[PDB]
Amino acid sequence: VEDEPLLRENPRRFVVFPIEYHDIWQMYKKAEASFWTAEEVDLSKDIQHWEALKPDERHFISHVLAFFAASDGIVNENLVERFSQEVQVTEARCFYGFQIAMENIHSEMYSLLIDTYIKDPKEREYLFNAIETMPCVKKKADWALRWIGDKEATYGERVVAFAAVEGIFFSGSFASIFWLKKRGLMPGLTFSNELISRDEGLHCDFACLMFKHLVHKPAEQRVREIITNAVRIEQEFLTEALPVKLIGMNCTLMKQYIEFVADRLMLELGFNKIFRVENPF
Amino acid sequence: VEDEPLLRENPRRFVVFPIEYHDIWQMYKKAEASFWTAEEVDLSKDIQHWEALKPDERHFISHVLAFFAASDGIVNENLVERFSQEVQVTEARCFYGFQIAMENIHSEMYSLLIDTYIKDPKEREYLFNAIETMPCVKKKADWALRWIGDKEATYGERVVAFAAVEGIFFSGSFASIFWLKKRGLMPGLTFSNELISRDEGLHCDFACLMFKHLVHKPAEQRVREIITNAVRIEQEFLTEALPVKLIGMNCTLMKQYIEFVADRLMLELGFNKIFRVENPF
Ligand SMILES: [Fe+2]
Ligand SMILES: [Fe+2]
Ligand SMILES: [Fe+2]
Ligand SMILES: [Fe+2]
Repeated sequence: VEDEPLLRENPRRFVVFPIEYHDIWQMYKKAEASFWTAEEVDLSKDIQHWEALKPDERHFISHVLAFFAASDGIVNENLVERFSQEVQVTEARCFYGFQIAMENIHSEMYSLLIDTYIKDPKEREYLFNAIETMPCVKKKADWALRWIGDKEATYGERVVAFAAVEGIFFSGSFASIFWLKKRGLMPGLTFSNELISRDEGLHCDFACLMFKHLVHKPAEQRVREIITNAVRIEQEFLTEALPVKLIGMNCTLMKQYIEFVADRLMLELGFNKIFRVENPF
Repeated sequence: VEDEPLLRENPRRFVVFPIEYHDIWQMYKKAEASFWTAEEVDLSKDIQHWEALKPDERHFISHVLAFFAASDGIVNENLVERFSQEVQVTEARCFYGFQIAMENIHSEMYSLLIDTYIKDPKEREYLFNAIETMPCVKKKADWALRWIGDKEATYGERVVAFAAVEGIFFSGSFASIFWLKKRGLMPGLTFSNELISRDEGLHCDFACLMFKHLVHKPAEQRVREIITNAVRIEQEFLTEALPVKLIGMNCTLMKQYIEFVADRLMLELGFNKIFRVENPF
């Protein structure tokens, strides 16, 4: 780990200037400039829209929200107990410091959404504790938590795993909400989804930038394996556990979109595409 | 640690709602609402003011800035490797997530200040690495770093130590800059100092709130001891190592102010005042 510019001991770690890595610094500034709070999302005119929905459309959205409820918390857990601690480069710690704060805002946003659409407290506890109630989302959670507690996996494998969590595990639900936007529905849900997605894309690109700054990283086959496993888990979630059919989407094109996102991630990582499919949406 | 509501295992840790502690949550919202970036501080009209200063007034300010250069970094180091990891209460992790992001902005601000006033790169490296060059600030730094690596000290003693770092170690330099403001000087320096101080007061109050949520905490005598040791170190820094006389301040009243701040901290902690002196300024 001493030959790793990103992980090796750094005595100038506590001071910001002079900037050592301008690429990392610019990433941080883009994140900082993107700051927003949950309060900025108007949900007053949304309780009505939630009613104008079909029993299946509410069933879908509520389940997606169930996954998003703790997801950002899990990510922050990793960033606090791991990434932010391991990396010694000031610029990177700055990016991670902001990522943690934004993930907590994302976490609040999703809770606010659930709280706003599900008035019945009985249903609430069922969704809030989705990682302890809904087996479907329990799997995506365990996958992520495993990478947090895995003491064998190198930073290289781990940073790739969370890039998958924030890119691939978010992609399906993201696309679903953007579909609703086109259909003119839930302006509160789709608007927050636009701000959050802008952050995730940023969290993903940073993950790829950290990967590039790693000297000894996992082989391509291992990266394809991790990405591919996340792809399947994400497809199984949106074409089986919770079919996007419930909102008028083709379960086939959704699977293809997931792969398209996995391919973009691979390119960003500096590798060749895995699936070689176009973005259907 | 299992009987500590703040440190015990929490399965609902990843989700924000429902709010368990509204007192902690409100602290977080106050912090969130106080957000600001370094870019918002106009330093264009400051290079001129730095010139209209006396050789001693620049000597003082540059040394205070030397301490502030890494101080926020050290604080963030503790919050990341310790506090944020130990505490399992969602609301508290949210406050700490924001504290970390703001400390990094504070860190940038001070670097920007130094970079802006000291054009010569020779002087810069001497101040940026003050914890490795200036013995005077090296002592205040080691004191803080010790609390970070001390594996024996309980969270109770440690949270009290950093409340002292952010309250007592900041107080002297803070008062000095507010003195300059009265004297109409360095509008860039005094303006940032107002925003930063607003955050520190908030970081200090939160520290006291966490202390209150601790069941088994250090005895009062131990708290007085930690606070008192910080007081002395801070006075020795501003009446010996770097006399506030250099900017037209009475070294005696400054020592009294430090004690007045130590007393406010004690009250906030739920204990009696130690020095019982009025705020001179
Ligand atoms: Fe997020
Ligand atoms: Fe994220
Ligand atoms: Fe600070
Ligand atoms: Fe602070």
